[PDB]
Amino acid sequence: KNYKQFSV
Repeated sequence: KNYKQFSV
């Protein structure tokens, strides 16, 4: 959904 998820 144009979604993005990142670990920081």
